[PDB]
Amino acid sequence: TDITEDELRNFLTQYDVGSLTSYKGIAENSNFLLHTTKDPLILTLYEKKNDLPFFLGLMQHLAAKGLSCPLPLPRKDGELLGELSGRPAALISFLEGMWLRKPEAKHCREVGKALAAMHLASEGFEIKRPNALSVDGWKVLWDKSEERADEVEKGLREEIRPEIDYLAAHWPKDLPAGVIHADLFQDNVFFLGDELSGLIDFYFACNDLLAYDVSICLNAWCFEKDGAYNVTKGKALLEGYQSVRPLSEAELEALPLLSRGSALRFFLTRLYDWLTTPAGALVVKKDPLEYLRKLRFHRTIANVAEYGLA
Amino acid sequence: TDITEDELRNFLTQYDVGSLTSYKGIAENSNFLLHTTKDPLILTLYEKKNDLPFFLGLMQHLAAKGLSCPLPLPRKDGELLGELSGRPAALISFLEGMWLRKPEAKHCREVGKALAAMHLASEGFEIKRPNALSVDGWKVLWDKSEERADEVEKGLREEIRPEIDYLAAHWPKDLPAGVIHADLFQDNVFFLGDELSGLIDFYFACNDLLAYDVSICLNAWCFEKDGAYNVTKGKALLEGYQSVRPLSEAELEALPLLSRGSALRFFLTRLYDWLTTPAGALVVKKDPLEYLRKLRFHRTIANVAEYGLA
Ligand SMILES: [Mg+2]
Ligand SMILES: [Mg+2]
Repeated sequence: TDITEDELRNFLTQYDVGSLTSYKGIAENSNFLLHTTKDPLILTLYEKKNDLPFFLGLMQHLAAKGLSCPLPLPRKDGELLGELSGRPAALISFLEGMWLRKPEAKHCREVGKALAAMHLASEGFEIKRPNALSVDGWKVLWDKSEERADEVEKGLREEIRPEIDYLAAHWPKDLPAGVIHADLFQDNVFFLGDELSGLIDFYFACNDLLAYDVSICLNAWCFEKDGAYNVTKGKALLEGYQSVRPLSEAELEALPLLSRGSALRFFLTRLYDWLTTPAGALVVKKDPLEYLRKLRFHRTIANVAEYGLA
Repeated sequence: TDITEDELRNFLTQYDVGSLTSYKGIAENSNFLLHTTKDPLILTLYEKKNDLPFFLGLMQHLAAKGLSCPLPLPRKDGELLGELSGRPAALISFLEGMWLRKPEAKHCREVGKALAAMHLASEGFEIKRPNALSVDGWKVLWDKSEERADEVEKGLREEIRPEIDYLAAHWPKDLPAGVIHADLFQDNVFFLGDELSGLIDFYFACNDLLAYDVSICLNAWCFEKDGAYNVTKGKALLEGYQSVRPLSEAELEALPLLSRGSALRFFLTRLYDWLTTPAGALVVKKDPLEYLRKLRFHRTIANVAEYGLA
C-alpha cells in the first residue's frame, strides 16, 4: 500500500508533530518512516473491532509507566485512529535501536529483564483481550490443516493429534496471568549496542499466563539456527526475567508444558500458511518442522534446570 | 538482502559519520535508511566494472557544482566502494523531500528546470559511459523478445520491426550531447512542497543526446494514467527546461523522433521483463503496451508546438 503527499500532509494536521520532510515505505500492516521538522515518526496502516483500542491503549499505558515502547501520538479530535487510503491509520513515536540478527546470551538476559518489566508494567491496564492463539485457536488451526498435514511430512497428522489432545487436557489454569506480548521474537526487540532500547509490535498482545509469554521467548531466543537448544541463552533469559519478577515453583515446573504449547502455536500458523500459499509462488515459506522439532525437544525436559536455570 | 549490526558498525568506521542509532530496509539495489548521532544516511548494496565510478563520480561532480543530488560519502581508505555481505556498498547523503504520486503541471516545470540544470552542471565531468540502452541495445532486447512478442498482443512483431529499423536508420547524430540521467521518472525526483528538492538514482546515467533525456521526461511526466497526452504538463516541462538551457531549432524538431525512441526503449525492457518473468508468479508486471501507445502518439506529432511549446 502507498500514500500520496497531500493525503499524508492532511493526515498530519490531525496530530501535533513537525511538518513532513520525508517518508519511506519500510520492511498485518504497512509501515512508513517519516521525517519531520521535529521528531521522526512511524505511520502504520492496519491492513486489517476492539483490538486496536486494546493494542494502542496498552502501548500508551506501558509508556506512561516508563517501559520503552512506541507511544501512539494523540489526535486533535480525541479519536484513537485516523484513516488513510481506505485503511485504519495511526502515528506512533519512533524508537531508536535495531533488532539483533546475531543475539548472544548477554542479549537474552536483557530480553528476560524487559519481558518481566513489561509484565509488571501491564498491571492496572483494564481493557481485556483473550488470546485468540491459545488452546481453542490451536484446535481451529489444526482442524483446518489436519487433512493435508502429511504433505509437509509423512506421519505428521498422527504425531500432532495426540499432542494437541494432551495439551488441551492439561493446559494450566492457576498460574499468574496478566497482559503478555505473545510474539516477542528477535525482530520485535531493539538494542542500542548491548543495551535493550525498546519493545515493539504488540499486535498479538492479550491476557494470558505470564509464564506462557516466557515460553514463547525460550522458543524464540534460545535455539540455534541448526535447531540446537542453547542452555547458555536459556539461563540468561530466565535469570534475567527472575532478576525483575521471580517465577514461582509452579511457573517453573509448568515451563516444559507451556513451551510445547507455544511451539505448537507457531507450528500451526506456519503449517496453515504453508498449505494455504498458492501452488507455485516465490515467497519462500517458513518451515513448520522447525517448531515441531522444538516441541519434541521440550518433551525431553524433566526440570527447568535443564533449560539452564539452577 | 539484509545486514547484521556488527557488519554495519564496522562498515561505518570506514567513513566519518555519526554512530549508528537505527537502520531500516526501505522500498539494481538494496537500500537502507540509517539514523546516526549526526545526519541520516542512505546505504546502498549494489545487487550487481567501471559503471560505479562513473555513477558515483558523476554524483560527486554534480553536487560539487550545486546540483541537489545525493553525495557519496568519502572513505578513509580513499577507495570508492566498500563491501557488505558480499555486495559492493556505498554510503550516500540523505536528501529531504518525497516523490510525487500526483504531479501537476507546475511540478513538471520544476522538473524541466532541474533536468536542464543537471545537463549544464555535468559539463567538465570526464569519465565516459556510453548508453547501453540506445539503438544498439534496443536491437539486442528486440532480438531476444521478437519471437514471443505476439503473446503480448497480436501483430506486435510486425508493428515493431519497421519502427525499430526506421529509428535505427534515422537516429540523430549531430545534436548536443553531454551526460544525461536517462531515467528521470516521478519516483526519482524529490519535492518539499512544490519546490523540487533533489534528483536521485543516476544508475542509468550515460553520455548521450541532451534532447533524448528531455524526450524520456516527456514520456515519463506528460501523459495521464489513462494514456492521454497532457499538453499543459508538456508545455510546463519544455518551458521550464528552456528557461535554463534553450533548446535549438534542431533539438525541438527532433523531439518527436527522439520520443519514439525513448518510448520504444521502455517498451522493450518492459517486454523483455514480461516475457521473462516465471509462468505463474504474483508480481504484477508493467504493461509494455503503455509505451507502445506513447510511441504511436509521438508519430502523430508534426511540430513541437503540439507538445505544448509555442
Ligand atoms: Mg558486542
Ligand atoms: Mg499544492
